[PDB]
Amino acid sequence: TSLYITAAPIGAVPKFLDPFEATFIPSFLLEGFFDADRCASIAADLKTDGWEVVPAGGRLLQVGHAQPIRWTRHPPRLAAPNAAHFPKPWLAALSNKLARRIVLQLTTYGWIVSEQGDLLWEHERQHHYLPPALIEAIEKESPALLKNMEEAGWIACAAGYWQAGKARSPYLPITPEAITEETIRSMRAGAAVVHLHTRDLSDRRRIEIPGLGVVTVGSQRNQIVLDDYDAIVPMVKKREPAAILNLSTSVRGDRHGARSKLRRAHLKFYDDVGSAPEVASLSPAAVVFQGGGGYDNAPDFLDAQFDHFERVGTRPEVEVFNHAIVDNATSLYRDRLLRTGKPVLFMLVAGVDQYRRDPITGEVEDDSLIARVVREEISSLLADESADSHRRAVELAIGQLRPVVERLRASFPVSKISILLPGPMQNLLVDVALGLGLDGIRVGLEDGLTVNDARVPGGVRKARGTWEQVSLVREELLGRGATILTAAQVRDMFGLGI
Ligand SMILES: [Mg+2]
Repeated sequence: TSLYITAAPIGAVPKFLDPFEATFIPSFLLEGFFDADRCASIAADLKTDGWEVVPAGGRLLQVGHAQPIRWTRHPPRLAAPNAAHFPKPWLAALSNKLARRIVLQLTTYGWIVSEQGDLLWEHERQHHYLPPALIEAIEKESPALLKNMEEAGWIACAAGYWQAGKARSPYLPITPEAITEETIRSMRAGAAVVHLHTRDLSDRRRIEIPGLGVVTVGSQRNQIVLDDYDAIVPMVKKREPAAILNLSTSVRGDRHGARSKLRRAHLKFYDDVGSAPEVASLSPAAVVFQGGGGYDNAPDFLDAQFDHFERVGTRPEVEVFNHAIVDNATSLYRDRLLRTGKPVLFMLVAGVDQYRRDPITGEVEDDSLIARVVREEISSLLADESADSHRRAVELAIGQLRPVVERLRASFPVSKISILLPGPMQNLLVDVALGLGLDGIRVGLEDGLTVNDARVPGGVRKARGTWEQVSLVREELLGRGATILTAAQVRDMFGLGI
């Protein structure tokens, strides 16, 4: 059965990282150049922005970065511009796990893999830091590598604060302009539908630290930003009118927003475009992440959502986070879902651990589509990094999902079902989707920040963008003999935007 790709370029969780910014702040600058409370307040802000305290033992490579106050008289100029790189044999000296650790960190900082599998940094400035734990691992596995790095200008550091960029990407789009650009690139790479979030950047600010420059903090909080969509919707459709926009109505990060009209205020007729958004998310039960941060979807709220979607001509995409949603969608909300138009759309949020809470006792229990114990087994299998364990993992995933797909298709014979998986589980994505006879596959920085790349040791790096993940999933699908639908084909067969 033919497939359409959904691109999900922004999401709620990951953050943008500027690879030009300092990634390490030594404690001596913070404690020496500010008084006790100002030093303490900055530090708290760094922790809020994901910086972590590290002891001495790290390495810092810096070029053209610091302004004057191994410094001289001025920061060290031990590294000549454009000279820094990690030749493939440097990384091939390491175990798979350690090589991957390094590549993942440097590609978070904007380094790229060449066609020769070298790691390159293609700019004339940087302030890139590796923590003591990593340097220790390298010194144990390959003392010679560390000496090569030091000779290239990787310099020992004291204690301080490290911006690892965990769950960050230098390619995450968080502005209307960046989101429009990525939306268009993902479509050109082959995505038929683009699933969007916006972010509130109103709290961003620059902290200036002498002997280092400026570090930028801010929540980048997931928020439905009406002015951003007022920009994005026409900006996209002036260039690509075929765009099938699927707007998040989620209030992840903000549970108090879950009853508000705001959750449908971006689902309006956009005059500049002559249309409402094609698709928007709808979850017919509370979404309670085992990891925290969920949001309710109350029956009265849902009634209002359905009325609104029907009125403006937006097709719900049912976000199947949990078994509660399957139960509810196939029973009480069945006829309401048919009213909003056929085919009814579903997205299996597979691989993400979920609770269901008992209203009476307040106790929670597992409600995941892939039961947590099974999900945990799958993760363990994927960690074996073997064909034999991968095959077992696919069986387990398929085994858990098959009854869910059968129930959805039994209740909704005219339906389209897609799947997503979190980044570290995505090697299963194609096998699982094809194995289940699904109509679609979703990828993007919302779900995972990485891609496989056999050219580089360790085999894994940060994606260059959602468009790249789209490109790679499209290529794998085509190679398996699959048919990929275009936006224009998806619009027609789904009867969307009408
Ligand atoms: Mg989303």
